[PDB]
Amino acid sequence: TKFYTDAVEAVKDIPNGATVLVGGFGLCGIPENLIGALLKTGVKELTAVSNNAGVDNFGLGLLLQSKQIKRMISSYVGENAEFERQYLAGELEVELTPQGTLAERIRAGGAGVPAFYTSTGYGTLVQEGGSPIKYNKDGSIAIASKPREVREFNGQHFILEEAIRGDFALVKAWKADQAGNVTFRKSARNFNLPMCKAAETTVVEVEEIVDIGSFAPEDIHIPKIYVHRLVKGEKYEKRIERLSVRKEVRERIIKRAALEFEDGMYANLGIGIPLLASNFISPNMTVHLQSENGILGLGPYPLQNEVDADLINAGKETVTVLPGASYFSSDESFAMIRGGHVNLTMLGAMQVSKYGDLANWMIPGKLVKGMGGAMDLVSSAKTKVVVTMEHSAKGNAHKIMEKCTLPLTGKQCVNRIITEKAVFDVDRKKGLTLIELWEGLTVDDIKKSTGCDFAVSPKLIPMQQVTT
Amino acid sequence: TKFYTDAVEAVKDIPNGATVLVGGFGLCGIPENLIGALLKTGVKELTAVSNNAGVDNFGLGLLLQSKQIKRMISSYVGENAEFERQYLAGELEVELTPQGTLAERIRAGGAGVPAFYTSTGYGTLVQEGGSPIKYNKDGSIAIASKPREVREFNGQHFILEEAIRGDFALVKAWKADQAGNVTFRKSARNFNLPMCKAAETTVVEVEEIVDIGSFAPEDIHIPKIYVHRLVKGEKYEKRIERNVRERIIKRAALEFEDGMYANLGIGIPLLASNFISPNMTVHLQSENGILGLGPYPLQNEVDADLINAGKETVTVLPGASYFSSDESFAMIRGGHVNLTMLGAMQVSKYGDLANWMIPGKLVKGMGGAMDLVSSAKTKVVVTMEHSAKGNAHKIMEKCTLPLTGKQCVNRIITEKAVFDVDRKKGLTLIELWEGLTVDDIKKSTGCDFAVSPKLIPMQQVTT
Amino acid sequence: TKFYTDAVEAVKDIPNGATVLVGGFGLCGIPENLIGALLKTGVKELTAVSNNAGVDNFGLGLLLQSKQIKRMISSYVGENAEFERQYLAGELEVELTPQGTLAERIRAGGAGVPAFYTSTGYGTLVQEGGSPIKYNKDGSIAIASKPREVREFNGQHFILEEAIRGDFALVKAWKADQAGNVTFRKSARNFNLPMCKAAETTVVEVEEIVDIGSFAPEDIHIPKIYVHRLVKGEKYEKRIERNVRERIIKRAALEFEDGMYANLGIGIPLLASNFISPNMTVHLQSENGILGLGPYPLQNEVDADLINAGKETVTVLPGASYFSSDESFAMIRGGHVNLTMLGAMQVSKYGDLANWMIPGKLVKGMGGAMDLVSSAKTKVVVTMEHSAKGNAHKIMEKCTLPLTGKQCVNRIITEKAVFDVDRKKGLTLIELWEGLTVDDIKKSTGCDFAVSPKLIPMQQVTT
Amino acid sequence: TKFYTDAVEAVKDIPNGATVLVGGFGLCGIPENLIGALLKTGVKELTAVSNNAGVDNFGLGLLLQSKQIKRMISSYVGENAEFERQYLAGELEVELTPQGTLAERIRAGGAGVPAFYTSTGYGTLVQEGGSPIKYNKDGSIAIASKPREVREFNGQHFILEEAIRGDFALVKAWKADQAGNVTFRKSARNFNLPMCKAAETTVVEVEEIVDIGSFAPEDIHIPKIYVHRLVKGEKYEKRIERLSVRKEVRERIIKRAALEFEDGMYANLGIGIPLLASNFISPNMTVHLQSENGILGLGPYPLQNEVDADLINAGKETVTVLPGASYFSSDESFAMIRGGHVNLTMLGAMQVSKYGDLANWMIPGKLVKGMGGAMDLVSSAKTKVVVTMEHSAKGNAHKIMEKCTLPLTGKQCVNRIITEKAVFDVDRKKGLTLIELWEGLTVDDIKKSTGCDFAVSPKLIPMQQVTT
Ligand SMILES: [K+]
Ligand SMILES: [K+]
Ligand SMILES: [K+]
Ligand SMILES: [K+]
Ligand SMILES: [K+]
Ligand SMILES: [K+]
Ligand SMILES: [K+]
Ligand SMILES: [K+]
Repeated sequence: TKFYTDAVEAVKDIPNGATVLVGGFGLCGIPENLIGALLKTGVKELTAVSNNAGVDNFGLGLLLQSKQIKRMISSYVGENAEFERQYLAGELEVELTPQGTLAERIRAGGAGVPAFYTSTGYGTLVQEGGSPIKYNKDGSIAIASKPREVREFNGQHFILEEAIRGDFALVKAWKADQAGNVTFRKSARNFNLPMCKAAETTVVEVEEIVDIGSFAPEDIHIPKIYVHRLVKGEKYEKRIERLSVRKEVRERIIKRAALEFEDGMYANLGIGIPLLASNFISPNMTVHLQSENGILGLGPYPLQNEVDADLINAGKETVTVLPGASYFSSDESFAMIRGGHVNLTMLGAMQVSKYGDLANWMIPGKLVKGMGGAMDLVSSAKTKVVVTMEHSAKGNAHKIMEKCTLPLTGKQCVNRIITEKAVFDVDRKKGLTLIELWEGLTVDDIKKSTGCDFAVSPKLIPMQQVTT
Repeated sequence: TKFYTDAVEAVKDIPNGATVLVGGFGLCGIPENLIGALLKTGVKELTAVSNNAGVDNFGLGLLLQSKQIKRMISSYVGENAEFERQYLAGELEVELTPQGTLAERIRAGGAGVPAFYTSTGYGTLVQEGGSPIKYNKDGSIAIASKPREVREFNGQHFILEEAIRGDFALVKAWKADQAGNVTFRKSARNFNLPMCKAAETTVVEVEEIVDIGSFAPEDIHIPKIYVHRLVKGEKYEKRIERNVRERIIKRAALEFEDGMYANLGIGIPLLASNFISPNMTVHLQSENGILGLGPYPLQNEVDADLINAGKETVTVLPGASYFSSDESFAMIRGGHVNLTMLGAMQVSKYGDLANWMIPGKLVKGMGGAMDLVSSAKTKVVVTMEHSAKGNAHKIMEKCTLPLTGKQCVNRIITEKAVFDVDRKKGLTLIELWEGLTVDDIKKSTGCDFAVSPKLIPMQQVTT
Repeated sequence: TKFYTDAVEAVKDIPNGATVLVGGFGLCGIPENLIGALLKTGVKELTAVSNNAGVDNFGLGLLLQSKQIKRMISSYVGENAEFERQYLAGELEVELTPQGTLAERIRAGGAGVPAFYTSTGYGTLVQEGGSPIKYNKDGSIAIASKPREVREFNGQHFILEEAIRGDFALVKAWKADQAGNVTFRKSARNFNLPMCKAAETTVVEVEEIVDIGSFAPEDIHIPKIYVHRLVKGEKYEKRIERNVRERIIKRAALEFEDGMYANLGIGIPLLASNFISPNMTVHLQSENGILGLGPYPLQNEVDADLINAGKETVTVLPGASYFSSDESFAMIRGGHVNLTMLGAMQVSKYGDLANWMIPGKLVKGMGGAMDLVSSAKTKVVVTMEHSAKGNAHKIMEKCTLPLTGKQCVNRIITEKAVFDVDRKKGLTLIELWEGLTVDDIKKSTGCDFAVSPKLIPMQQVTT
Repeated sequence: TKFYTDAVEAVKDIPNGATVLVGGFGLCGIPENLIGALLKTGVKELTAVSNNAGVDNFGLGLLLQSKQIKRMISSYVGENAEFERQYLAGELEVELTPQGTLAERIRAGGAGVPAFYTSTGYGTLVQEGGSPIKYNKDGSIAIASKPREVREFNGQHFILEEAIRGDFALVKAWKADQAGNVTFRKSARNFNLPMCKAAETTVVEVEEIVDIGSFAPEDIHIPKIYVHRLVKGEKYEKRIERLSVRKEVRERIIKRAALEFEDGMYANLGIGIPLLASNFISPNMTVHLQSENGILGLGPYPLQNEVDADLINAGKETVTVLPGASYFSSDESFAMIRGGHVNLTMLGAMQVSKYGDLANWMIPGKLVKGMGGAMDLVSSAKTKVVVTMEHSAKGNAHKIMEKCTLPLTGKQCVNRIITEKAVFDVDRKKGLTLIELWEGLTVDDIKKSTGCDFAVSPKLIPMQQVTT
């Protein structure tokens, strides 16, 4: 490891057009100083592999404002209006990439694996091609993503994804010892860790440089072999994007969703209703929440004094962890998710099809912020996928239908749908089975609000509500 | 995580014929209590996915002694007499898999990746198939290994390897907290960590159970989500398993550069590290999961959890790190090690290497050799006596012995010559031992070679 | 073979949604009676595997008019207005497949081969997938084509293509004997022959039923084992469907050599053959299954069974031969044609070729173009106007239009220059039109090129 | 096409070590003159791709006698003792290659297909590797064949086979016109036709050169484009290897096998019992016999005056064809066979396993003549495979057993077994079902003579015998 006292010296040789991996999940674990140094070098036309787009004037957003980015390879790019502006205007290319796939392709790029198979994205625009990479002024697609090959292994379809390697990686870490070994703090690890292994030149900025021997050898997150350039960050804002702090019909969906929890369960809860449901978990029930940004053991929102920019949930809100929690990298988080280790994935949806296809990441020409980890979260047949959503849309437009009309997040991946009117079990071959019916409504009422048929359980019961 | 007080209770339901992942590298990080428990359950016909075969009466060797293993899927199986006997007798199936490949296949198995590509094994028997997995009584072949598909990416050939999942994993770890999070000690991590993620039921034995909160969350090596069953092991044995050449060693010693990351094979390469100048910093990587190897320990510092890839007890230097086997081989396959220096039986004109299989009915396996030479980015230097016993050539047009890799060697150092190797141009003699002539080299080399116009007498480290 | 007297009876059991192979190239060798019978049965939602789309109200076009086709799997679909309308409107699925690939996939489908490799389509949209198979009402894409795997053999890239089998095949043939052996006439053989082997139920319509023994056993093109149902067609329409440039033609004419086998594309290459010396023997291969193309026929010699690849009625010369489409493309893919000369929209520096798709929502298909340039052994010469309308470059660093093949062009002849193309070195200007200078060429060429030290004024055939 | 008046001039440039495709099936369609010319050139160390080994001093055998062949790629090499001598002595390398695979690999080598999949050989030493290519003096294996990759398509396993191309092809044909177009006579076509397309230089010898226009364009078997060198053969012996001519317990198996025929059936009958069974076909029943050397419509053995060396069956016996017969090449014959167009394949076997594995091509260190087309003939799930064999071996050693002990011809490919004691239907999952029992024997008698269990049909009947 070569140590630098000036961030600009560490990045002055990045060529225009370089592919640069940039660490961070939201504004958590972003290489603020290295990004600031790129602003000064003015290097242009970068292909930035960055999970997110920071926010308008922060993180990658700074490089978007300066128009230094030609293309982004990212999983979720919401909360950055300049990003959206450039994207929709055709000034910026964006490959929306499933978060787990992004993490695993980056890992592959550091691990000598040129390609690998994953079921994430199978049956979606990622596999099929046609995801917009570049738009035309008029909202038409100028460059569309290319299809990924599909191959069946063990009776299931997977798509072939290729390694991502960068010319440089700009990585944020917590401490480096004097030998260049590096550790990451809490959830700020995320993509920084695998990105440190996947670029010709890795540049790491750290908050503190400590003596060699400061780390237990077993607990060096990133061995020095991967750290080519190291700079101590001149300053850190650690901007908190979303401050969530606890004190000291939708409710119907939430209270029924809360009954999906079981003791000892590992769950990943999407923003909104699913997460709100966790609030009703029995104190006598232990549920471990997994956060795809690399945390196992999410706790409640922080009391004001527990707020920590390095600890946020997947919805980018400041959070806390419970005793016995663990942090891990993004590639590990998605290995955990794709490998079906999480027992329950509960998320909102725009549409669900009769056999369980899910649409919850894109509305053509309206909502184009990426799928985040959604495609990975529903990719495992081992993980129960529960969709929680209002039964119908605007004009009582159907949301549960024969076939989704919006881009799919996954095919035949939903196992249960909970709405304010019904709970349906979903079978990928037999379809829907109404198993709970809100009191007051009739099976015929559900028929009227559902765009496909469904079997009625012979043991159909009144819809349950958590008692807490 | 479900805690158990009796190891047998934790493994009593393993089915006969189950595929069981068993952690450990050599005798380092082996689940000795879980293995002892299988001896009690008597489960049979196991397909043991285990990097090595323990030793005769220890580690996996206990299950071979009790004939509870039908097949081993391993990378190196030396140092086990009963294993040899059963394999030669046709009583045991042995499927050799490169060590990095084994690690990555297991990791894939817990990561939702059914298959992936690797350079490791391309151009060898791993890709070709055909290795004797099982013999019949008459010594004929009963089962041969299967080939792997080949596909090119960015100009290079890779082979497709598939995920390994087991029905069970028997994992050894250091500590578990009361929530079931687990950590591994020193180099005992190796395969235990990825194996914990790749089986339907993971059973972990630990040396100590600690309070929740004992670990920094950042430093939990295996989060509890992967730990299904946990037992504190009842007994831990801490078993410890363990001039021509001089000229080669002293020339090999000159391959080191300051700040270099190197992986040195057993034998001459490792001996060469003894000549590194105290003024030069070289970080030695060990494929079983260590970066920063130091000298052998004084006897009172021997630590069963810290061995090098040759299973020798070792020490580490300041700033060393430990990591799992899948990470170690991601490090190696990714070209992060600058120099891989190893011995060889033969090297071909364009750099094919044969260094893992001496013909004979017995197999020991390739260990990490195929991975170590798999990257175009890592300089591979072979250090070997120039010619074989009898004087047959070791450097030739094409190897006749099983390949470890194709066009993977960049330099050959013998006691007679140093050759640079180029996969397209072949050999260039760049150094020549005093007293020998280019013609002497020609006579003892089985292929042509260019003579560098800057050919110098062979160098020798001053240390 | 079961004989039928009513075509409807022979096809009444085709299931809705069936995949039906339909013979014919253009209107040559189409099962017009079987198609007329499907109009009567009303079977719907067919996946028609048909090289072409007939014309508006004939051949496959009848089934498009009646909306009985859900998807076409074809290689070229021009000259059909209703096809265009349905495709653009999103009422029809169109899956373009290279013509040689279509033939080989069908042959595989009857030969027990589930998949095989071909150079054809490597590096194009065929390999990449992404072509619009079906549009939605708003003009957005409903279905896109799937990619094909790529694998290297002996240094070259190929793609994996899978067998095509149908539930039924509607085959047109010339004669059947009373045993059900069948023969095909002239170029009407094309896809009929392999399609007869690739469906669960083959239905063949013939022009004449002859006595057993009418054929020499050696000369039965399709043995009866492949003919499940046979009907004599009731009606056969014998429908017949059908200076800058001069300088290019006269220079292209100089690419011919005595004894050469060439395949000449529609347009300039074919026109160049008019300048072949009566003293030179050139055998023109037609991809629809002919070797030995002759001049266009006088009107009273027009024969609906004999057309060239551009669907022009043609004649053949003495010693000509006919063969099926799978054989024709085995001939082409195998490099047996010495010269393939065709037009192009763009050619890249190292010889990538774009010549089959003009962007626009409409698709016509690649026909046999991708196969024709698929062999390293066949010399591929592009004859094209040097620059595009507007003066944009046609020869450039990289094509911007869809590729027909990568690094497949060996020579480019324009009205300004002749370039040799090498896939590694790029372009070499070897001939230069009178009055133009190397700088004029540089200004109208989008990439650099070497200038041959033997550059001569551009040659022109004397004929 | 370049015409030569001297065969030696046509082949004088074949280099030592060349791979030479040599046409012919048995002594039918062999390039006698070109082989004679190679004897004079003395070219050595050839890799001869030749379906068979001719006979001791004829066909390829001439080149084996002269020791000009280093390796043979062949499907059946019986009837040549010098061949066997060299093979067993380690003086000759031999890749035993399934006949259909050989034909299809040669076709691929001429058709631009580098590799393709086939189920022929799946589950055998061809797929697994280990077929002896070169022996050691002591009968041990010195060079073993390498495995072929396996891949599943549409629920079935196939193995990847690569194209075969030669430096030269020595092809025998019937006539050539003056332009070089070529035709083949009767069954002498076989491998000559595809071999003509799969070599850098094709050399064809013909019996007669005729005028251009002699052939109907539609009936040119091999267009001139494939014929690089053409010589009119100086002389032709057309040696008949096996003269079979008709005049003017085993019988039990034969008479029961004869009941497997159905009207309109296409069948391929192996040598011995199956072929003898065809003799009992009802004159009122039309059965089309397919010959894998390229004939459809086999008839009886020839009357003496009908004997024709160009027309032999797969067992190399002189034969006749019935009206409406057709001839075709070896690659087409095996496309017909592998594509399941033949309805019934009936052949002898050494062993059959409980689930239908068949062993009928090799006895290690005893019978090593190759599989001929056996592996292809049982490769199609569409073709009914009926094994006809004596129930038990020598010491009442079992032939029908749990698992074959001899090298397999195919796995789970047999559908019915007919012996002199029983008829078993075979199901690849449920095993054997005794459906006919010879009178006099009891189910227990069968149990004693069968090495595996079997269900007894509830409708078990006395074994039938054809009444003719
Ligand atoms: K699921
Ligand atoms: K799914
Ligand atoms: K290297
Ligand atoms: K290599
Ligand atoms: K070419
Ligand atoms: K090419
Ligand atoms: K069968
Ligand atoms: K089978």
